[PDB]
Amino acid sequence: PFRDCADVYQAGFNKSGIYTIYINNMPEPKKVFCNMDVNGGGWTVIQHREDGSLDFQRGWKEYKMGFGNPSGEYWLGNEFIFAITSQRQYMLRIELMDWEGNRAYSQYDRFHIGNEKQNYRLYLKGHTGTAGKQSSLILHGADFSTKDADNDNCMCKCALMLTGGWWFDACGPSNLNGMFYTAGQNHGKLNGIKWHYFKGPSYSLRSTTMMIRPLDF
Ligand SMILES: [Ca+2]
Repeated sequence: PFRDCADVYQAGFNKSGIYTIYINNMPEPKKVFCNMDVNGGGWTVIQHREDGSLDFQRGWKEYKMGFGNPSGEYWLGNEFIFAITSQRQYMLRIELMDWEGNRAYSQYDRFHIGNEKQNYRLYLKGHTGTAGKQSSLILHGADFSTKDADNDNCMCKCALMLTGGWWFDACGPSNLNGMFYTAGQNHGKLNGIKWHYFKGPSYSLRSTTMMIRPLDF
């Protein structure tokens, strides 16, 4: 029973696309995009953005259950992210592109997130890549927050200032779920789709993909 796109790959489907996966302890299947091209393939996409067609200003429940479509932009849903990352040890890669043709990535040796009663707190270790030398996600641990669930480390409400659902600190150095600003708009925006150690706190990115695979791939 395919638990993730790593399984899908090892069974010989080497072509990127929509696949269905059967996550342990989850009542129903789930479609995901599998990227089979990137490291040596194997990647379950957990979020993707590229055109702004999908709105990321959603509440806790939509963040939990997922929204959008794996043929385009989407958020896989926290409950599923937790569930997949409970099945084994996963690593996380984050593909990013700016408006001038540049591609960069961040990678994490180890990723998982807590369950809902842990506010889906992020845990990460082992940052490398070309999207900056420091990690733009906090490594040390942050809750997940959205407009209706204020779980950040700030006295202010970060999801309200920056939009979207994210592991905000006192809003920290990233928000890949902010507002999508188009070509030539990407400049001077404070609540865009940002990764501070790549392009900075006021650049809005052209495109993001967050994906996971097991260490033993
Ligand atoms: Ca707060």
